[PDB]
Amino acid sequence: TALSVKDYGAVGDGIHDDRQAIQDAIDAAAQGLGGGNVYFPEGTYLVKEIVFLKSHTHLELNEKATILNGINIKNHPSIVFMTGLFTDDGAQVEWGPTEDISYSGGTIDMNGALNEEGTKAKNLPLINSSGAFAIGNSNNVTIKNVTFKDSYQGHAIQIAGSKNVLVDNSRFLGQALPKTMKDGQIISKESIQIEPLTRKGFPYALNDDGKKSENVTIQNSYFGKSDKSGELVTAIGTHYQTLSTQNPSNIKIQNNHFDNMMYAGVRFTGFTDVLIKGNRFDKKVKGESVHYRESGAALVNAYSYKNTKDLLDLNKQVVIAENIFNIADPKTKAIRVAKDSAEYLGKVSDITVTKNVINNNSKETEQPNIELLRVSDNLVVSENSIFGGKEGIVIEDSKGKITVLNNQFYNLSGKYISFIK
Ligand SMILES: [Ca+2]
Repeated sequence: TALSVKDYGAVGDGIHDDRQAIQDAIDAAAQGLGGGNVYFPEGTYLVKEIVFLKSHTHLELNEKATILNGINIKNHPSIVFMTGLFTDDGAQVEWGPTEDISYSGGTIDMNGALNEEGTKAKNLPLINSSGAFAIGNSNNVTIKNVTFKDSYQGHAIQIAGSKNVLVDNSRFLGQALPKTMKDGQIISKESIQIEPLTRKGFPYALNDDGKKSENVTIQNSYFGKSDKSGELVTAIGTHYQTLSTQNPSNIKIQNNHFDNMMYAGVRFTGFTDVLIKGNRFDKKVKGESVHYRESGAALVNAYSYKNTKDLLDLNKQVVIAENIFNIADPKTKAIRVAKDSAEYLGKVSDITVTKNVINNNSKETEQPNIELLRVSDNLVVSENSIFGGKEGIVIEDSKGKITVLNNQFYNLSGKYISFIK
């Protein structure tokens, strides 16, 4: 059995800085004591600086254990757990490889709920963003049964340059968005981020070689609002790639429930070999939502980074199977896969959208249910079933073997299928 965090001087309270005590537990487990295991019994554990995870350690937390984020330093990350060293900006360090870390149970309160004004986080006034994990250059990482409360315009989890990562049976509740944020900064806030390892993408380290993430599964988890703040913008994805980034591959997103996102459940550019299967996406009406995007939304959005100069490795091998969407927002698309402008040099291909079910019961629906745009070869769109809305399927400017077979369309007002030239 495990090194207890209390034995190392963590006090259960709102108030005492437990950073050191917790770090000391971890450092001892790292050596092999308590057999790599660390246990957090019931409490609220305030940390006022970053805690470092260590190779071959396994943390388990009581259901009534919370980690409370009290990192409140100007020009400094406010991320509770990192898999490598960070002190201050401009003192970044290469992160060596780390492996075999597991983290299980309890809450992390990322503590970013807004002030009564809505310009800054109540308890963490000096910060620019809050979040729970920065996983860079790691292997075999399990995050399981955890409740993630209230990131402040930030990524609850960042998975950068990391292999064999699992997110299981967790919940993500609350993303806090200042009134002042422009749309471009809002939609870059994925709650779980899966990205190549670059300094621009992952500013916590020196690693800049663009190494991919690999074999990354997000499953059996729930994403929505909290009591203290509104709905996640984008549950899972990424919004950056370049000629030097190697594309995150074998990405499985399965059996999750994306409850009323502002923008997306899954939105990404630069992935290869992804599976989005048996998920549930709900989107409520503007009126029943704390957060809502007036420029509109797309629950699955496999899109193409804005570059007109380079031949990018754009999305390939995306499978979107057996999901179900209930949409009551007239402004929301269920499924979008795109090369967004004819001006982009890369190709998007091997795209299969199958056995999905969409109930769109919105009033005066302004959007198509499924949109495939500039897909170059191997496109299958099959045995999907679509209940309600204006247009059904739209396939636009697509070359190659295109299979469209045995879809069903019900009580749609506008065009079922629609091929555009
Ligand atoms: Ca520091």
